[PDB]
Amino acid sequence: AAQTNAPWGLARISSTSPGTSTYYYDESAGQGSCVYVIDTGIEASHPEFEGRAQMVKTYYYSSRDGNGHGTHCAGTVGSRTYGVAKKTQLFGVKVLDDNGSGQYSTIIAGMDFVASDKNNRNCPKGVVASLSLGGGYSSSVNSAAARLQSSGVMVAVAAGNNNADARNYSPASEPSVCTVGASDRYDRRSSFSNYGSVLDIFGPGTSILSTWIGGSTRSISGTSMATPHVAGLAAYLMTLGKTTAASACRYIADTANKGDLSNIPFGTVNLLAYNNYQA
Repeated sequence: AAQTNAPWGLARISSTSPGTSTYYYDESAGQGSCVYVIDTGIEASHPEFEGRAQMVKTYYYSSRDGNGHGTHCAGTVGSRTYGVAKKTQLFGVKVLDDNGSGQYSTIIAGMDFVASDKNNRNCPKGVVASLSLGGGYSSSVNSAAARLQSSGVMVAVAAGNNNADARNYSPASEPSVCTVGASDRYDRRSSFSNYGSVLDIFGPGTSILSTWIGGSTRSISGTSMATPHVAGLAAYLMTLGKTTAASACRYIADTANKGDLSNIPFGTVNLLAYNNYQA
């Protein structure tokens, strides 16, 4: 399959080198795995989804998504057009306020909730979760990902805007999960990317065009956005039948484009993610 003039992210991961606008991917397309959008949830009534989206839990009053960045990244996970895993089902948790922030009680809550929910949904191919989130180191929030990870849910966590070493930040810091950094179209680590030995991968995170609340669609900037790309990709590949939840984070890392990046400070990884699709 070959969806064209594609968001550079999608195009980049389909391709061993930059300067291409076509997302190639399988027929499967991530059909039948589950992805766990842990953000400000989703506006599933957006056309792009076709009703593969649903708000499964909301630690707030209104399931309906307010901020949008939540929905946005669900779009990059698996909308029809902007999505990596175009055929996947998508499950909004709402752990965040509609002005971005939210309590660590309530993230851990929602990290613990997907460990539950995965039984209550049908995820033969396997569950993924995205945490386009984090803040200061907190051993709990890290355990709240390794606990989630130990369950057989592939967790993909963002590294952060802060241009530090990601070691300071949770749930990025965690050993077991997939920390993700962000490339720009010219294969430079974006300067808003958080780096470190901890990391295992760089997605596309600079200027990603995806869905947006109120039916619209737009382009935003963040490692936040690099996460689904890997998430939707791990959804894509657990579907193709190429890993468990616990082995994906390596197999994504093992089958990546080594030494493709510029702006890689010493210690940090030099991988960019790649769907490896012999078209």
